[PDB]
Amino acid sequence: EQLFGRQASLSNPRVSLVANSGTFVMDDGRKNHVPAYMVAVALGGLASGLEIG
Amino acid sequence: AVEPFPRRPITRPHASIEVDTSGIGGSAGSSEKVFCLIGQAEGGEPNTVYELRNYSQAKRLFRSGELLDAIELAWGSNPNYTAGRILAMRIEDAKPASAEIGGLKITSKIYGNVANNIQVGLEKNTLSDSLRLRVIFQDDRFNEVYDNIGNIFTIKYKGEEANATFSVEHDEETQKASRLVLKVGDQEVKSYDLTGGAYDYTNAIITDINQLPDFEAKLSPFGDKNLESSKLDKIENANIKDKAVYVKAVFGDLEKQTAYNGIVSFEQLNAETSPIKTIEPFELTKLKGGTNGEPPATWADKLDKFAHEGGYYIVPLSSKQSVHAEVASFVKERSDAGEPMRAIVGGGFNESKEQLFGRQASLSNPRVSLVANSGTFVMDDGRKNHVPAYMVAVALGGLASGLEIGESITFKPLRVSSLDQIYESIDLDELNENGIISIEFVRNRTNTFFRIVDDVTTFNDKSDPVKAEMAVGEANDFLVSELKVQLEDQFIGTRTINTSASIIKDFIQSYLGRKKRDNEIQDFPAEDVQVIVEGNEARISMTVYPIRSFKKISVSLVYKQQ
Repeated sequence: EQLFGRQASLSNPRVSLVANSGTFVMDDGRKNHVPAYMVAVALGGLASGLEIG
Repeated sequence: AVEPFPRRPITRPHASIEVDTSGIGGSAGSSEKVFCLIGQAEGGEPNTVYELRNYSQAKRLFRSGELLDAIELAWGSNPNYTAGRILAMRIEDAKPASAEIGGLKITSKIYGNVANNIQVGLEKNTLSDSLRLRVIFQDDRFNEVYDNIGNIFTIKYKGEEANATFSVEHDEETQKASRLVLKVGDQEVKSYDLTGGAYDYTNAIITDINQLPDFEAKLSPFGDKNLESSKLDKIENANIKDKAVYVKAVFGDLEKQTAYNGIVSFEQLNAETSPIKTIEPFELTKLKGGTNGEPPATWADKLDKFAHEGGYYIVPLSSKQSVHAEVASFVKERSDAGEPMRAIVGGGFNESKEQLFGRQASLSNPRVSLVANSGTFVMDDGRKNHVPAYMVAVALGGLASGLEIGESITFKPLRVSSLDQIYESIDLDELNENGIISIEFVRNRTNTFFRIVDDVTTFNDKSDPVKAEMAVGEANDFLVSELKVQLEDQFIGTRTINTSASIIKDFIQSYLGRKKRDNEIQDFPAEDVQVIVEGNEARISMTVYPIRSFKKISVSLVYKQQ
C-alpha cells in the first residue's frame, strides 16, 4: 500500500520504483542487510552492462 | 469473413502448465482454397460468417454442436491431407439474454439458451463511497470483479474561508451533465464546460484545479481513470472544505472497464423525455430472454452471405432435398457470376439406393456430388459418434480441400471406423454408373481400408470428363479463374494505354506455358486460341486437354510345369 502511495504520488515513465529489500554478501566475506535503494544500484549496474536492445 | 477473437491482454511474464483430459485439438493447414460450412451450432453471432484457423477458436466461439464435430472431421480425417481454412455460420438465429436492474440494462455477448446462465450484480463499497461490480458466467466458470467504480479524484479546498462549494450542471435536452464550477464564499474562480474544447479530459481539469493555490485535485490509484470530461456525473453543491469531495463518473468508469469483460455489455437505463434511472447496487441476478430461436425455412439468405468469399467448397449439414436445391441454385448463380464453387451433399441413414436414384432423378448437376454411405467416427476424447451422411460429406470436403488441384480424391483412404452397409461389387457399380459417389471396403492380411471409389457428380453422362469428374472440372475452374483475375489486373485494373488482340494471345500462351512448366497441365493445343476485340469488349476462346487418371487393370495367370 505504501508502494501504491509512492505510485499515486509519482507516475512517470522516466523513473522505476523497486520494492524489494534484501541482503548482499560482499568482499571480505561481510554480508550486509540493506534498503531497497542499494538493490536499485544492482538493477542500475545490471542495466548499464546490458546492451541497448 | 471476420476472424472474431483478438488477443487477451496479459499481466505478467510466466509459464504455466496444467494437466487435462483434452488438448487443443486440430489446426488448419496450408491450402489453396477455403471450406465453407453451415450447421446447428451453439455460440457465435447468427447470420454472421466466422473464419477459423484453429480448433481452439472453434471451441472458443462455436462452443458446441455438430458443426464443431464437422470441423474436427475436416482436420482430423487425414494428417497428410488436412483440411484448409474454414468459414462457418450457425443456422440457428439465437437471441441474447438481458437483465435490467439497478439503473443498468445488461445484455449478453453470447447468443443462445446458454445466455440465461449469466449472472451480474453491483455492490456498494462503503470504504470509499463507491460501487462495486462482480460478473460470473457459471458455465464457463468465468469470474470478474471491479471495485472503486466511478470515483476518479478528490478535491480539497485549503483556505480559511467559510464555505467552498462544488457544483455540476445538467442538460435535459441530451441528458448530459457538462459543467463543473468551483465557488468559495459566493465567489467563483473558474468554470469548466465538459463539452470538449478547453477541458475535454479530466486530466486538464486536475491540472487546472491544482494550479489554483487554494485547491488540490488528487488522483485515485484504484484503476486507471482518465475519462473524458463529459462523462462526469450530476453533482450539486458539494462542500469542498470538507475532508474529501469525490468527482464521479459512475457510467464512464463502468463503460471503460466493462468493455474488457468477456461476457457482458452495459447500458444506462433511461426511465420508462425521461430522466436517467440511477445506477445503484443490486443483487447478482440472472440474465433472461436468451434463446436459440428457430432455423429458417429457407437457407437462401444464409448462402447469399457467402458470396464474394472465395470458398470453393461448401457443405450444408442437412438432408433436406429443398435445402440441396437452394445450394445448387446458389452455386449455379455464383459460377456464372465468376465465383466457381462445388457442393457436397449426403442425406439420412442407410438410405435406399432407389431413394438415392430418387435424389439423382430430382437433381442432376455437375456442380454437386451426392454421397450415399453413412457411418460412425471415433473422435477426440475417445467418444465415437454414429452420424448421417452429411457428416461423411464433410470428410470428403475436408479431404478434397487438402488435396492439390491436379490430384483427385479418387481411391484415397479414409479413417471412418465403420459403415452402416457394405455395398457389393455390383452394388457399387450401379451407384457409380448412376453418378453416385460411394465408399469401398478392403482387407489386407491384418489391415482394413475404406476407400473412395471414384470422383463422380450427380451429372450422369460420361461423355465429358469436366461434367462428370469434379477433380477435372476443378482443375479447369482454378485455371480459368486465376487466369482471368490476373488478366483483369493487367489490362482493366492497371492503366493500359494501348492493347491489341495479338498481345492478348501472347499473354495467354505465356500463362499456359508456365502451368506446364509447373506440371499443372499435361498438354494443350497452342494454335487453338482465338481472340476477338470489339470496341470496349474482347472475346477469348481456348481449349486445354483434361488430365486422365488410371482406372482399370485386367490380369490373367497361366500355370505351367517345370
